[PDB]
Amino acid sequence: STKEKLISHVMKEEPVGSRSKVTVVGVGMVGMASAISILLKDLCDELAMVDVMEDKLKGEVMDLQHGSLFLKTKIVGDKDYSVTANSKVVVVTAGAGESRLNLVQRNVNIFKFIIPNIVKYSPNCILMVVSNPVDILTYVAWKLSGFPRHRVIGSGTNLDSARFRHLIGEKLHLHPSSCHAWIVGEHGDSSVPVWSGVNVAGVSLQGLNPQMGTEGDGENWKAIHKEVVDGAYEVIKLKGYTSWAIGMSVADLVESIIKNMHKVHPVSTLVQGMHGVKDEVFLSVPCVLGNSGLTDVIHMTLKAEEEKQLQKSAETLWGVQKELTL
Amino acid sequence: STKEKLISHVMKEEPVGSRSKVTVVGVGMVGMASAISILLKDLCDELAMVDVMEDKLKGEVMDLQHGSLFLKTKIVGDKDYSVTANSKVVVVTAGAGESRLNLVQRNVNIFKFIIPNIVKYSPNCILMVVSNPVDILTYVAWKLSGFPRHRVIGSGTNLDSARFRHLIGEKLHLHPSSCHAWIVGEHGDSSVPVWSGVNVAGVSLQGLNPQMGTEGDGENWKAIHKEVVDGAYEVIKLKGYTSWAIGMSVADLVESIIKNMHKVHPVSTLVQGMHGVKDEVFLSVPCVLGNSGLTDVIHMTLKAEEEKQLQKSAETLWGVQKELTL
Amino acid sequence: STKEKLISHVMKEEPVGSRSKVTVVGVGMVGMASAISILLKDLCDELAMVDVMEDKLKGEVMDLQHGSLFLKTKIVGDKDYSVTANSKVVVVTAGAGESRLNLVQRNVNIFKFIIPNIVKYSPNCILMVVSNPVDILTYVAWKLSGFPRHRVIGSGTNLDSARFRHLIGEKLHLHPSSCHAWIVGEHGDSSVPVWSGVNVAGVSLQGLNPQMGTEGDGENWKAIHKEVVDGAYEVIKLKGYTSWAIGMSVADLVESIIKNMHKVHPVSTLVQGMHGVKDEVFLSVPCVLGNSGLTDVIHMTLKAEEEKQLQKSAETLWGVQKELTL
Amino acid sequence: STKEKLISHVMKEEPVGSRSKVTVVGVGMVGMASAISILLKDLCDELAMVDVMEDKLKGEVMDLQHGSLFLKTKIVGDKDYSVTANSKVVVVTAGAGESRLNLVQRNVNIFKFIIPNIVKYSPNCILMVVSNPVDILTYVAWKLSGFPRHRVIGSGTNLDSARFRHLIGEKLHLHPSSCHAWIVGEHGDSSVPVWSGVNVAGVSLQGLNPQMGTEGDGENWKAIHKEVVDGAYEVIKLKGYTSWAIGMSVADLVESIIKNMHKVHPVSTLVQGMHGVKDEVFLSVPCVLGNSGLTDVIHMTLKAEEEKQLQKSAETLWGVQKELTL
Repeated sequence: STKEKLISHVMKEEPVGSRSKVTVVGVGMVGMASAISILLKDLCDELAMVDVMEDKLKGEVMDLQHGSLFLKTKIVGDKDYSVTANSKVVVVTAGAGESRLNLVQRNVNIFKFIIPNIVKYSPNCILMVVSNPVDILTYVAWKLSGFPRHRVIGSGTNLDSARFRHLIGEKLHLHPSSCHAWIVGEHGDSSVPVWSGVNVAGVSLQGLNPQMGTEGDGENWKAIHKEVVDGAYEVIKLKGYTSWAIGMSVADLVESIIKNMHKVHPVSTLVQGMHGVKDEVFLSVPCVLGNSGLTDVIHMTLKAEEEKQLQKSAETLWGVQKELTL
Repeated sequence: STKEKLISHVMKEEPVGSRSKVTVVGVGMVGMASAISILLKDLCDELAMVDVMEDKLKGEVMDLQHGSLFLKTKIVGDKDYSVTANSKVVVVTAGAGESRLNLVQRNVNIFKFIIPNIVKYSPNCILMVVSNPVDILTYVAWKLSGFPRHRVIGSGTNLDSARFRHLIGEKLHLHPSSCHAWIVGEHGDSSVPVWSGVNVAGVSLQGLNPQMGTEGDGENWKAIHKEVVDGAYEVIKLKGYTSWAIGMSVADLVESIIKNMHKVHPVSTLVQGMHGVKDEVFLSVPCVLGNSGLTDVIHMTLKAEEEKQLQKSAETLWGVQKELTL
Repeated sequence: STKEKLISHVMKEEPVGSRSKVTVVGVGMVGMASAISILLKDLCDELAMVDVMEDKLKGEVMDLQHGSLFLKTKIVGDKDYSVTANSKVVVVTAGAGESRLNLVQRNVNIFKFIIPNIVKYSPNCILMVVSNPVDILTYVAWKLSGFPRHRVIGSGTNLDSARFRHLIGEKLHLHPSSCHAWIVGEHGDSSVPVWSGVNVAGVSLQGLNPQMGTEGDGENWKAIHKEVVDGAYEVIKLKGYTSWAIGMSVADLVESIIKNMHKVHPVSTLVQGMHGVKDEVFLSVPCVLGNSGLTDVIHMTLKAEEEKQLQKSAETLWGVQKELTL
Repeated sequence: STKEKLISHVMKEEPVGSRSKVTVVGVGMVGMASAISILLKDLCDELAMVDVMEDKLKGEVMDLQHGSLFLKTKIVGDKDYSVTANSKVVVVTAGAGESRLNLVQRNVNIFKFIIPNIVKYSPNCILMVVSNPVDILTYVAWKLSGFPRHRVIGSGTNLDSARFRHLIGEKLHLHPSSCHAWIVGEHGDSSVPVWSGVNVAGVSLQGLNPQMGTEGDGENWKAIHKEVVDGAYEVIKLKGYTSWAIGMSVADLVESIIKNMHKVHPVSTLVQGMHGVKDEVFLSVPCVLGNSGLTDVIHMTLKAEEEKQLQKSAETLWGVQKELTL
């Protein structure tokens, strides 16, 4: 044949195979936005996709294969989980009148099928849980997977902190990366915007505006936080989905892991014994991320009323968790 | 306020404003895939979006604004075309039992509204036409815009040539960029896969397989070409749309223009007087692209039966064009 | 000829020419490290070099031209300053028993030849002064150039702040970008490490260690600062030059300008009227950078003894300046 | 301490350690240009340096450590080779009236110390030999290392082919990546510019100019080749060294290996049994590169007088080799 006339294999032993392999579970818009952001940034040597909707999957994966010229990653995708084998990272994005309990249980049924097959072909992978709710669901994945605490991570408040920095940048006319601000705790309505850490170039903003975040504030910084959390709702109440920002925040998280940067990200993780948290639950706090997974946590010096909010959420979170069939 | 306590403006004169501004017309999946690929690669200092579907637009643009932390481009989007002002590139992606004539006329009605508003706020912009059919539609945009030939470009056979190189890479187990092959002419069913230029490292493949592309071929290289053109149909017959590969091929085209690389891309452009083409029509041939737009065309040495295919398409293309209300 | 047989020019009007053009004045190791970092990161569409040592220049520029395949920038270099024409940014790196006064005057003689030729071919360029001393020398360039305050920038404490964040990252085992800390004022021995702004994820370090930076400190954070400033001396006392870190910090500064990011960098600029500074001198404070140049300055809330250090430096700086022949 | 108050380690087991580790042997300008290009492009998670000149080394490595903020790689450097442990790639750059025989033997003495220590801490590393002469020296490293053919690669004609494409781009006013041309065989004076493969967009140039490369050529294409090989000499006869282009060509080679791209590069490798080559020697031919190393070779269809040149070089190369003390 032509291939033979043209090429002679000069390697005796079997190829070592991919080494930065990432798998994205789920091909809804959140998976594809995660996948295309990962590919566009050259973060891994192989990207695998997986979902129960076989046709939808094959169309996504065929489409991305067709751009292989502008990329640097091998792309695979299949319904069988042997396609995900030997991943370093597995980003889980599969998802959901009705009760929160019960909406949670369904999402947990979904995880019951997925996790075992992931563990089966990627025993040493790091799980990065992305589907909502993320705090409880990272927990589910963690006990429902057997992995050591450090290999099970929830995306937590990463995007919201990003979104919070973006909104603060627009108010100030500064690029987002020059505005520093952190949102922690339970992702969504009950998250904690830590006003004492909001600074530009180490200059405390609350320092310049002591009422920042309170009812005495003449500039309604609290509404910015509310805007961050109403984020997904406003976008979906507009184009009927959310994806882009999340996908970019996923690739950001993944780059920190695969390049072993020891970078600090607000992500969801086991917080028992932090800030008075009694129960075994997951919440976002600043965490160190590398290729070992989540290696370290940062202890922010939180005021009493902020530790309190974190304790109340853990109770609400643990309320639901005790009701779960795992 | 806090901003004032913190920041003092030390520039007397008005800001010079964005200088690499790109606008993507249309927020279907092709526009967003073009937009997110452009943003992920840091290609411009401002990306603007525009579409008649105001709500859908605002949701897309709000979503991408929310990732501004991981990006380096200012993002705008509005229904009014003053938002597109001062673009360097305008990528047009808006689109369509029924006759091809009439499906074309509708797409041309769409262009009649769009083009004038684009020309109005970006008199010196380069148009890159992407919606199908692309050959006739780049033509429409060109006379319907008044721009000099070089500022009006059709994406032509860029992605298909890419897809062709990808498929050839999978057969050979080589990265796509090491397999060189060109598809020219009218985009779609009647395109020309130039077998004499198919090489790896300057080694002619047809040289090793003289029957390449013909009925005497023992390896059916012709079917690879057919696969490239059945591409969009197979993907859509699977996930119900196409986007990813096109978006990446758009950003590739845009990078070559904005960085002024004088790079060679197979794109659609005026071919009258090339290869015996009599009529005023657009087809893909290798073209030089820079920040001036499309500066040069390459004359491939085509065999007679390949010049013939290009002439027949131009007649079919000019058949439809003469019927158009412009 | 072959070119003609192969290519036909299809553009009637003159090319628009380069639009992100950067010029690096000086081909010592600092210029080349600036140039290669700028090129490796795709920041501009044309990089020009210039230096009085014609042969050395031509060898540097020929060498970088030879890698044009892995790059995306046009590369020029000449002794005549018409080669620098139409730059957006001009990074000035040309440089020097003896008195500081007199070492300064020589560097100022050097600037007297260079600046006028730069202004001549790039009337609207932004100057980024890099050679030491940088605070006085940015000043020299500014009055000796006629440009509005915002188009004249000194690299100030950018690298030192970077180096400070790197050293803090090694002590903490965190990536540099997760450790935030600022050094301001007069670059070198008398710079100010602002301990109140040193934080990881908004968590004040001085908050955890109240003695940070003082003689009561049980961890000698002051020595870290001293290490940052002894930086260039220790490296040169080892390999006989410094370049790499500076070059990377230059490209960082340049990217913020050319992509119009409105990002915050500690750079040297006019500080009269800031923090009790009476005299017309330049020092590093957090500054907003975009494609307009230096648009905004940040007012850090400095303690009295830190405003005092800045005032004393300005007097020492203005001591020398009043002695200069400009 | 502060670190403790701030950070709690939540990982029980030992970190997995770096996974894309590259080591550059040698801190002359070729090593640093290789190192800074590798770092600027985010290609590995750890870059190690090594050289017998301890002080020079420590100054280079300290300098690059100081830019860790703008980078994503951990940087190490030491005289002891345990610092190079667990590298995926080891780029060897250490180097040399007098005879070629004897200049070769000295370079081979140098390799005798280096190779064993490399093999000792990186038993499964891929060697990429860069120092001149490269063809014989890759050979030396190969038998003098014990590695399987595929883990021992010479940089061969990579840069020269790049330089050849750059020069062809300047003549044609096309970006280098759109001009395709290959130089093979023994690197330097006796290399083979394969005129039949010189094309733009699959269009044979020799096709348009049948005399290309010969004494009947009206455009002296042969002189372009001579210019490529006189490259290093002309640059050094100007600035007193060469580095930049080589460093960029090294990072290009390294990216293809670490991302497992299966990309085609003209590199030096065992050619016995190719094109009539009898002897055990190394020359450049198009080779497939991935994370397994050099997996495949391409058989170019060379005319008889081009196979002859390759055979004559192998004899000249094997002339010297038989004289070596290994």
